[PDB]
Amino acid sequence: PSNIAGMIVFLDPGHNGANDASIGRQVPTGRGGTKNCQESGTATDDGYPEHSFTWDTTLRVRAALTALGVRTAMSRGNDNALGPCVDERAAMANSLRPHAIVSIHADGGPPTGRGFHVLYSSPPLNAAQSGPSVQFAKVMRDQLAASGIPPATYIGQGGLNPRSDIAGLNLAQFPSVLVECGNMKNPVDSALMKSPEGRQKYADAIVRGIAGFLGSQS
Ligand SMILES: [Zn+2]
Repeated sequence: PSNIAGMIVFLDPGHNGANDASIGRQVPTGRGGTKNCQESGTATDDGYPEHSFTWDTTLRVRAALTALGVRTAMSRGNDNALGPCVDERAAMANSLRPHAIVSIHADGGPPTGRGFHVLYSSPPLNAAQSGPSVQFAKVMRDQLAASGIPPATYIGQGGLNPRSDIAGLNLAQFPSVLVECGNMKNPVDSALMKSPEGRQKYADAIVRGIAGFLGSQS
């Protein structure tokens, strides 16, 4: 898509490369409650961690966006130390007033279920959540599915998953979606996630979703 160079994308590779006791501290959810600052994240049965999958996949997304002239910033800068709380990741995104926010995750579900789901804030708390973020979720879902990655068989509908319990989505004031790429407990998704080429496969599809949404906003 044209007229996307110079637009701003905030990238959030879920979880931290290391955790301490401060991840249990309570932070606001955006709907009047609190939850833990951070969670360790899930892992494959044999211990490949979500935080490394999201980190490396996000680096691949960033490189492709840079090649398109798209500005990026990331919520964390390594995969071996503490990272920001879930409310802080939303605050970092909001401080940038970006055109798009993508948080990248991997899920833990029943081992026979595989595929992606795209989460978005619902019920919406502001205009970005009510309109553009819903459109972004659909474009992202379409591009993941067009890439041959099946929509999740075990949660959501057709790969879309309206959610009220994600602090980073609730607190965003700019277009924002969270991509659960697959189920780390499933043999196919875990094998893809453990491979550099599989992580590139997820990244390429996410980039198509981002670029398609950015182009639609122009
Ligand atoms: Zn996660």
